[PDB]
Amino acid sequence: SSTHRKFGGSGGSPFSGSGLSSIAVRSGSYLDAIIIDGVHHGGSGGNLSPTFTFGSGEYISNMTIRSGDYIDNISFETNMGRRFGPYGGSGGSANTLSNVKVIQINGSAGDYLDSLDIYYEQY
Ligand SMILES: OC[C@H]1O[C@H](OC[C@H]2O[C@H](OC[C@H]3O[C@H](O)[C@@H](O)[C@@H](O[C@H]4O[C@H](CO)[C@@H](O)[C@H](O)[C@@H]4O[C@H]4O[C@H](CO)[C@@H](O)[C@H](O)[C@@H]4O[C@H]4O[C@H](CO)[C@@H](O)[C@H](O)[C@@H]4O)[C@@H]3O)[C@@H](O)[C@@H](O[C@H]3O[C@H](CO)[C@@H](O)[C@H](O)[C@@H]3O[C@H]3O[C@H](CO)[C@@H](O)[C@H](O)[C@@H]3O)[C@@H]2O)[C@@H](O)[C@@H](O)[C@@H]1O
Repeated sequence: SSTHRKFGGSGGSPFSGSGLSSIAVRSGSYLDAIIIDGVHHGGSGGNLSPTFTFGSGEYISNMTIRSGDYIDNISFETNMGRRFGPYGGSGGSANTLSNVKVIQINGSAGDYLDSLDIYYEQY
């Protein structure tokens, strides 16, 4: 079994992540875009982060999202102890997925990343 949780506001066009082989973001004050398996969701503002490429057997085990009307910030840790971020600003409020396995990242995006809808197993 698994579950999901949504973060952020009501704007943007919905998207579905197509896998969890790599993640990058564009960010400034907010998350301008999330780039999942090379596929860009969001706008062209901000600056491009390095790409995080998951190794064999590697998955997101902890993730913190700051959000308000948009996604402000993302950070994550993997089951191999590697970290991504934080990227973004210090606005919004923080919520965390703790001791999980992320299986799919969906969301909604326009000029910014408005929302994330994270599907995961809770351990
Ligand atoms: O970057 C790509 C582009 O960048 C450019 O910048 C243009 C960018 O500009 C315009 O928006 C910027 C900015 O303008 C105003 O100041 C506000 O509208 C502002 O929005 C805030 O304030 C309004 C008014 O209160 C709220 O309704 C908003 O929800 C938002 O509110 C948060 O932030 C406020 C300021 O801090 C706080 O007071 C609020 O309390 C609230 O704060 C909460 O949330 C924060 C974020 O999570 C958090 O930090 C806080 O702690 C707190 O929790 C706005 O950002 C604008 O032109 C915009 O365009 C969009 O709207 C137009 C007109 O309707 C559309 O034509 C356009 O397609 C855009 O809409 C799409 O994108 C939206 C975002 O993804 C999406 O929601 C929407 O559905 C559409 O898909 C724009 O992108 C330019 O240089 C440009 O060239 C460019 O391409």
